[PDB]
Amino acid sequence: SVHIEAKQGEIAESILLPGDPLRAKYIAETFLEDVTCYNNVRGMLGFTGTYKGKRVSVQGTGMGVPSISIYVNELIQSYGVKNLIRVGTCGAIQKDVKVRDVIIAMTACTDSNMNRLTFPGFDFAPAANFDLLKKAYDAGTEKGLHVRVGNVLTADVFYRESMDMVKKLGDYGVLAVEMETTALYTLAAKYGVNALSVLTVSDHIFSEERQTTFNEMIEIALDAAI
Amino acid sequence: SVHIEAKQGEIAESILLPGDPLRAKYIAETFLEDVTCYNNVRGMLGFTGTYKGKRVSVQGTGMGVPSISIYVNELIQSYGVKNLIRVGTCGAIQKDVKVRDVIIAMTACTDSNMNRLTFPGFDFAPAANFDLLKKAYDAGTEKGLHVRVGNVLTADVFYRESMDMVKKLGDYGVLAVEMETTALYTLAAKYGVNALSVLTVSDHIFSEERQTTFNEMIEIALDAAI
Amino acid sequence: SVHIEAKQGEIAESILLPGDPLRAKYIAETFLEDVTCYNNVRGMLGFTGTYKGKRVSVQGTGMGVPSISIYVNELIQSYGVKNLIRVGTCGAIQKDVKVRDVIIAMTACTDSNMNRLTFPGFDFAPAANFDLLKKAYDAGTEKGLHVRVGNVLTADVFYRESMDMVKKLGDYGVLAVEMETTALYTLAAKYGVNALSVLTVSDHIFSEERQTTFNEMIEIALDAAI
Amino acid sequence: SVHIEAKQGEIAESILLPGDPLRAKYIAETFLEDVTCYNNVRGMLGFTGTYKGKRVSVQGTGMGVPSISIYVNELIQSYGVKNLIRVGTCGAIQKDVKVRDVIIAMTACTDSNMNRLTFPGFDFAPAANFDLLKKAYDAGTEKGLHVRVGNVLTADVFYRESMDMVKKLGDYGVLAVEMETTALYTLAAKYGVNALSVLTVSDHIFSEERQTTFNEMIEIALDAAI
Amino acid sequence: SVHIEAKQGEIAESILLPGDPLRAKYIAETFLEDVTCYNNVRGMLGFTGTYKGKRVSVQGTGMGVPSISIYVNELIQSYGVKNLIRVGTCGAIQKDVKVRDVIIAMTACTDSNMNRLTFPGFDFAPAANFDLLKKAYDAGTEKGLHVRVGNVLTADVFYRESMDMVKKLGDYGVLAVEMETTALYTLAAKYGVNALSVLTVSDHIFSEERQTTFNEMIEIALDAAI
Amino acid sequence: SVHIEAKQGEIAESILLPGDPLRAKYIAETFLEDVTCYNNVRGMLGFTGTYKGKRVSVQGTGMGVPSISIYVNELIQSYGVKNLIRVGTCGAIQKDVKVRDVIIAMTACTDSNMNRLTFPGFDFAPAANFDLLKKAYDAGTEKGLHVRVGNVLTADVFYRESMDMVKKLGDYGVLAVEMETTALYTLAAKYGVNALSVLTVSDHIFSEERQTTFNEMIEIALDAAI
Ligand SMILES: O=c1[nH]cnc2c1ncn2[C@@H]1O[C@H](CO)[C@@H](O)[C@H]1O
Ligand SMILES: O=c1[nH]cnc2c1ncn2[C@@H]1O[C@H](CO)[C@@H](O)[C@H]1O
Ligand SMILES: O=c1[nH]cnc2c1ncn2[C@@H]1O[C@H](CO)[C@@H](O)[C@H]1O
Ligand SMILES: O=c1[nH]cnc2c1ncn2[C@@H]1O[C@H](CO)[C@@H](O)[C@H]1O
Ligand SMILES: O=c1[nH]cnc2c1ncn2[C@@H]1O[C@H](CO)[C@@H](O)[C@H]1O
Ligand SMILES: O=c1[nH]cnc2c1ncn2[C@@H]1O[C@H](CO)[C@@H](O)[C@H]1O
Repeated sequence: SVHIEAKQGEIAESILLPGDPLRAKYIAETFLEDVTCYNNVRGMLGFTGTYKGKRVSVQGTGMGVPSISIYVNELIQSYGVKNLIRVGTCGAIQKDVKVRDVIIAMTACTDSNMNRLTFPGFDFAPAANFDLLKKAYDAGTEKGLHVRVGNVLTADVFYRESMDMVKKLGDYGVLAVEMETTALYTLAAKYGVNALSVLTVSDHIFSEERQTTFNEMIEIALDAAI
Repeated sequence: SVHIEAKQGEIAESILLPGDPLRAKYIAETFLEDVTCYNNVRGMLGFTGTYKGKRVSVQGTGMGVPSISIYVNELIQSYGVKNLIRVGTCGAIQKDVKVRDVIIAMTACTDSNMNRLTFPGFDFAPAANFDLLKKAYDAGTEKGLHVRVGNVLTADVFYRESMDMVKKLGDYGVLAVEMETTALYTLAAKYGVNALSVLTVSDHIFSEERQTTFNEMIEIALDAAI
Repeated sequence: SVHIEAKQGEIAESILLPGDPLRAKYIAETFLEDVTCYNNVRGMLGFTGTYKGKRVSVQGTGMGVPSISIYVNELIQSYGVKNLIRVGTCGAIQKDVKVRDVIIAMTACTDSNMNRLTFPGFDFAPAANFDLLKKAYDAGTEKGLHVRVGNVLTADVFYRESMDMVKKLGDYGVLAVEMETTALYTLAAKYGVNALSVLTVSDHIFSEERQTTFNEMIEIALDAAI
Repeated sequence: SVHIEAKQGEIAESILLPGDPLRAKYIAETFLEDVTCYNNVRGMLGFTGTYKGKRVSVQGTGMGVPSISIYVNELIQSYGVKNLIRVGTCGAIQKDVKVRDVIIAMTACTDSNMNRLTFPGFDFAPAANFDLLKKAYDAGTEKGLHVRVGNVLTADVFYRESMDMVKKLGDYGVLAVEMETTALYTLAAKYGVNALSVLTVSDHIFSEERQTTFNEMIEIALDAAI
Repeated sequence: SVHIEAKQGEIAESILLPGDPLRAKYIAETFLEDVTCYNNVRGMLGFTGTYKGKRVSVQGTGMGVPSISIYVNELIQSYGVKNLIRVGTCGAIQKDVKVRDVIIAMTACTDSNMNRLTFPGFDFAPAANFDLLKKAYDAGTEKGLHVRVGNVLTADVFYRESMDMVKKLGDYGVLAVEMETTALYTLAAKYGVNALSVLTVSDHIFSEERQTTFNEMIEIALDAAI
Repeated sequence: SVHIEAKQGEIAESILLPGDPLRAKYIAETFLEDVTCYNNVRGMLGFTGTYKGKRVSVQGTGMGVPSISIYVNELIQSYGVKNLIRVGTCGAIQKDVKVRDVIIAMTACTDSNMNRLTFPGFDFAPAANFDLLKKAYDAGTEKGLHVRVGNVLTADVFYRESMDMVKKLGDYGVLAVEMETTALYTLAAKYGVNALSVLTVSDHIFSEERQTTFNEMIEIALDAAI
């Protein structure tokens, strides 16, 4: 495809989607066997390997709705991918959420215009695939993680001049801020495929230090995949 | 409160919220013991009774975001209600969804302006309480119902001149159209209380005949309450 | 129709539209002869009777744009109604307006999205039928009422977190807040029929105690109907 | 003021507001006695004279919301004007409205952003002063004119690439298109003064030849002023 | 055309566009030879004459996007004009910009809705013709003027209740406020013709006294025309 | 900073900003001497070296407004960068623009919400620094390139379901589509620093094969930097 140099069939139907391509490399090296790297266009590493008998891929997305939308469109429409799990980080926007918690996004709020342009006059609420969500939740629960299922903010701006609206969203239960989920969930819905975002809380708004938790999370994402 | 003539303490902390006050009456008479009617202002019947040892209320909301918002604000802020489950009907906007299916709303899209006014520039995705959602899902699964967990449209207009956008939402996985969930979920989040919407599919967009299914659904809503 | 169980011909061409179905009952019992109740679906009472030799109906609408829009669409499109007068209450948003004043709405402002969706990019100003407005104004003047003709706010939210914009609207002459007029006026215009809203001021923003005034108002609404 | 070179006291409290400054000149010469020209800044002629014993002014506004807003702000805030009647032309957007009809605007729709910026999230419906409206209506009725009271469109664009929305507005009863009323009515309301627009229909969307009608209209505007 | 009474061929292909028709008269009398006045409709003077061997016109536009849009549409579509240079005034919204500076607008911000209606969901940035811009810049530089090339605000409201957003725009480098450029640049782009705005700073937001500078500016606009 | 691991002082005040970090590597290796790599966080390579006696940096930005906004905020606010030139690719949206043309963006249109959130109610037109623009234009002209100065679209979506609005923008002179310029220009303006985007046309909407042109373009960007 335009941004992925893989041959047809090289990408598995189940794929993990970290924002950082170096985390894709880490995931492939740490968890997968029989690995090949199918993409290095723009340095946006993608790999396919085997986890517990199943082929599974891992593809960096870059940061932000526009970047992830490119990769997700291509994965679905050019490579036939069916199950897409973002494995990311996020910033807590409530005191109740703690660093190293795992958040599974039911849905996402956004300051992006992407859905307003598609559905003029409407507020589109991008939703997770419930079956994947339940699998990941059950796996995280059995792994002994602190798992929170709820709402997140998909932000276009990392550096915002006023945080008043982010604080207000936190007062309405929005758990954390990240930069991809709206796009993943919307595009998966458009194409009738299955998506989920599983996030580790890295700080509060108001790698090695989270690597054990981060691995445990990758494990539940892989499981909800296989 | 302005629209509810109940004395303090007369409304239970767990409440079912049908749109039709005559369905509130039906639910109270059919399922509850030790019943009293605490409201008849505007004919918007509300009752409190006992179900399997637990006090539980049932309150008509009327139709539309503005109507349900009045009752939900008053229930939460004047009567201390903590768990609110809408028990409603909806119109399917996909062929895969069938009449008499039970839909549990994860989230809701809307053509209402209510959240745009609260969060200028943002798309707020109103989300269910996951713990209530899981309880209801598990109860419906064990009851042997066809339960679908997903996205719905909360519409301000029942009679729309063009259905193009409703069809488009259906193409993005939105299951059905109804007229309350955005408001319930948003206000419950605002006030830190727990909400869910459990809906029976009554037709396709494109009482007695659903009374057995409707009862089974009330049963799972009551259970997810007690 | 979907929400009205009347047979064809049972609803008169002129109809009064209180928000409260119990007020429809009061109006029918107090003012009309040869009365029959043609609807009890959702408890949303509707009656037809005779006032000074003319058949006239009275139909509760419920609260909010979405609720009244359902009934008004059905009345116009399924029952051939031609003259629709809302008889309601409102909350004053200026000191000059006094409790028990009668307001006849020329037009209405709104925080609803209903017209933005119909007329993207435009501000639609929903207007009263002038002939009905003049009749009601003249009747109220001759009855010796305090009648104010002007602008109102049709609100989706009764409970607003900030009243800054409501106060600002009051500074621009908007008289009172209510929850139906935009929809009535817009739909009547769409279908080429005649609408008016006549409101009693029940309080300030910043039944029996208004029953004499309320009756006098019903009287002018009936007159502007016959 | 910035755009009007009049001394304090030179402008009467009642003023007619044609869009064309040459029509201001015509009105002054044709109807007024004891006339002086108080402004020629930007050629935007303004005059004060006497009509039936009363001082009255007439001021060109130019075309469009931004132009009239300049003059109306200055007239109200710098010159203490209290009654402002636009006397203009318009283009019919319905077959029922005929050339040479006089339209008295109750309210106005718009494609301008001026009110969206003032009242974010709301649709502001700019309304006529009812007392002036009634006076003008009664005067036109007694003069034997075809007078229509209703809704108009205040357009920012005279030349629109698609007329679909203008046609749709006509289907919702909007009578004609012009380019000033929203601003006049909104600013008069802001400042607690009295405004009206009285328009002659000059063509259909889909001077001498209207001069008799145009005079008769000026006459009713002057009367509703004195 | 509707607002210009010129015969075909009477308007030159290059035209200067002051907002004030009396400035059009001044420009024609001061700079042009062999002059004729081709328009006095609505007092909106237009002239054609000869400058250094070339026919060139000058046409008042009035104030605001709607007014200039009328004239520019007619000039382009009815009279075949190809090069349009607004010669105007503006109010500085930064301390760095000084009275009597000449601003050449690269682009313009706006509070008008005109482009939102044309391009729903998008922010259209109206741009100058670079070739005209460079010519004018080089001419102003050689004339020894203080020339600033940058961004301006095209405002619908001259009198704004809060200046917070205007100040904020100044903090983002917007140089000055005026009332026409968005429309000129957008319409010229629509029709594939060449536009520029050249403005003299007349004051700060927070004729004779600028007549020497104003002439020098007209001179560079004429030059960028011939 | 959060996304750049450079020490203070390691990044030069003038910086080139390709979207592709592998192009940053190419630029550093091909054009610069005394090179060091100061960043590999997220694989988003950044280098500093020397070009014709001047220190200059080159930093990948990733794709889309949100990604470039992160890097540009950090470069300006944490590293004191003063001159920022994006060196990118774009897709032509007019037949007149040809593959391998160099476009220098005066301004940018967008479907992003980033500026609507910052300037509610306004259309912000993000503008290039004119001095940098002129330098680059003059350098490209002297190099013998086909240089076009004009408007571009900064898109959030690479894959759009309908191209109607993109085609319409092309009809209004917008030259090409890319995914960063609005953010670069807006943030540079916010912070009072100097930005430009210089783009090679890589295809039409409706590496080695452009490497000679691409180098020549890098050369003019470097020059407009030194
Ligand atoms: O506090 C945060 N705000 C925004 N995005 C965050 C935050 N924490 C983690 N991410 C995630 O990391 C990248 C940005 O650094 C984005 O991919 C975003 O999803
Ligand atoms: O097809 C439908 N469209 C809209 N609302 C519906 C539909 N089916 C059921 N409801 C529900 O019933 C009431 C309206 O009749 C509303 O309360 C809505 O939630
Ligand atoms: O102060 C008020 N705010 C909003 N609606 C009001 C107010 N006063 C009367 N109504 C009217 O009564 C119902 C809501 O209680 C709505 O039908 C509304 O039109
Ligand atoms: O058909 C029309 N469209 C728009 N404005 C009109 C029309 N007819 C009359 N006017 C009025 O005349 C000026 C514009 O020529 C404007 O002042 C407008 O109010
Ligand atoms: O400070 C200003 N604000 C708005 N417009 C201005 C300013 N200074 C000059 N103009 C220009 O003069 C007319 C309005 O008086 C408008 O044509 C506008 O472009
Ligand atoms: O046709 C195009 N559409 C959108 N972006 C493009 C196009 N051509 C080049 N780019 C540029 O390359 C990346 C996306 O592939 C983005 O950085 C964008 O600026």
